[PDB]
Amino acid sequence: SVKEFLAKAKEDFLKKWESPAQNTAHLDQFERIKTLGTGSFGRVMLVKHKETGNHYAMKILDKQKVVKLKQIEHTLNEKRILQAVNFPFLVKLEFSFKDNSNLYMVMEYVPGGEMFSHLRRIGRFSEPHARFYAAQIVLTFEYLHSLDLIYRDLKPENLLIDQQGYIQVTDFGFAKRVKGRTWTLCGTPEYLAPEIILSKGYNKAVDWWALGVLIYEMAAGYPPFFADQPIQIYEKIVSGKVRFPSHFSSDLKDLLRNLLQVDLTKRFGNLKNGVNDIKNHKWFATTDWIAIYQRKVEAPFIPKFNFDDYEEEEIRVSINEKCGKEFSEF
Ligand SMILES: c1nc(N2CCNCC2)c2cc[nH]c2n1
Repeated sequence: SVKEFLAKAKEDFLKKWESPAQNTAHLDQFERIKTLGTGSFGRVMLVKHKETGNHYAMKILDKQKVVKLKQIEHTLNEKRILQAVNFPFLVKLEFSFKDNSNLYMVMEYVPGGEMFSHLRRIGRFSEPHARFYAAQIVLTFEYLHSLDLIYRDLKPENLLIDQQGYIQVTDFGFAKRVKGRTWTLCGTPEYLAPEIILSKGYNKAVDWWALGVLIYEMAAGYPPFFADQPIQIYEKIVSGKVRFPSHFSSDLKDLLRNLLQVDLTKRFGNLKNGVNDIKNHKWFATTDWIAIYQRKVEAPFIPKFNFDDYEEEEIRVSINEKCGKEFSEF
């Protein structure tokens, strides 16, 4: 049944992967409300789609700046991945379009903010609460890896909490469709697997290491490897020593020791049994996997009807088309 679901999901993905979506919608169809985040070559705004009244998060990217920072192909690959994937815990890309100045990606609005912010506000989660969130990541990585996608950007900041208290994964900035090995040093230091830091190639197993870090951080209220200098963080990561808080259950420690396995060939999620070594672990014994997928489990936290404040700026669109041919495939 899981095998049957994933086989169908692979077919669905490849159809969209090989034949991308047509350009939909225009700027004036959305009322601009508030800036939700800013970056070097773009910003994300809370918008209301006028005709439906639906609220969305619109990513506005400055074309000239994308071209300047050599981010053309990165932008296109990221869009291509977003429009092709379909899973409950991945943010829906609703519309994409472009004008003379900007590229626009209109995504599902996730109102409850980042898990980072939730951790900053409430501290460590109980093991049952950590397990609720962990279960959604497991199923998400199961789905993504079945499509040969490595995520390689798991961190609390990239996990947004929806009105039902469920995770919506944003930021496909480092996501890569790869069969076999790759080498790029990308991602936040705290969450990097030893094989990313070291000169050797890596595969999808890096996502499972990152899951180990996330579960540790949720249950402890701090990351397993931290220091002021990234090099010092790396030294701790490669060394293979983790200190577990005294309140960590035996089941939690065993799962974490197997996820935070320095030898990628011995790491849970990367053995012959695959995801089942994680899903069937004693720590996940109480987890109803179907119920999590269907979002039928009551969440630990429902956001109040969450984001940090940013200064507002109007969308300026030039009367002359910028970088037209460069973004033809967008
Ligand atoms: C267990 N069950 C799953 N379902 C929910 C019930 N209908 C079939 C698909 C999925 C989907 C991804 N991973 C899963 N693990």
